[PDB]
Amino acid sequence: TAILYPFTISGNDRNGNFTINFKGTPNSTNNGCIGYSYNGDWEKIEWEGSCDGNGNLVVEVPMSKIPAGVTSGEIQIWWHSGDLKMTDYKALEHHHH
Ligand SMILES: OC[C@H]1O[C@@H](O[C@H]2[C@H](O)[C@H](O)[C@H](O[C@H]3[C@H](O)[C@H](O)[C@H](O[C@H]4[C@H](O)[C@H](O)[C@H](O[C@H]5[C@H](O)[C@H](O)[C@H](O)O[C@@H]5CO)O[C@@H]4CO)O[C@@H]3CO)O[C@@H]2CO)[C@@H](O)[C@@H](O)[C@@H]1O
Repeated sequence: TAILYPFTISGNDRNGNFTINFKGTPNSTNNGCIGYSYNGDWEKIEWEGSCDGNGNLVVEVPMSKIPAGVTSGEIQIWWHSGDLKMTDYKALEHHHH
C-alpha cells in the first residue's frame, strides 16, 4: 500500500543530504525510496529503517546520489508494518513540514 510524496529540487545544487523524518507505529519495520526521473527513466534511492519507541524514524541520503539536471521526484513509503507518515524532509537547506 504505497504512499507517495512529490518533491521538487534544484537541478544543480548537490551538497549535503536529503533527510526525511517519519512518524509511525513504535518498533515498526519500514522501507521505501527517494525516486526521480532521470532523462525520463525512473531511478530509486532505497531506504529502510525501524521506528524507535516514540515512533520516530530519520532517513538520510547524500544529495550526490541524485544526478545533475533532476528537478523532481517522490519520496515513497513501500513496506510499513504499522502506520507510517512523512512529517518533514530537508534538502538543499530547505525544510518542508
Ligand atoms: O523488510 C520488510 C519486508 O520486505 C518485503 O519485501 C518488500 C520489499 O522490501 C519492498 O518493500 C518492496 O517494495 C516494492 C513495493 O511493494 C512497490 O511495488 C514499489 O513500487 C514502486 C516502484 O518501485 C516505483 O518506485 C514506482 O514509481 C513510479 C512513480 O510513482 C511515478 O508514477 C513515475 O511516473 O513512475 C514510477 C515508475 O513506475 O512507484 C511504485 C510505488 O507506487 O516497488 C518496490 C520495489 O522496488 O515490496 C516487497 C514486498 O512485496 C519482504 O522481503 C519481507 O519478508 C520483509 O518483512
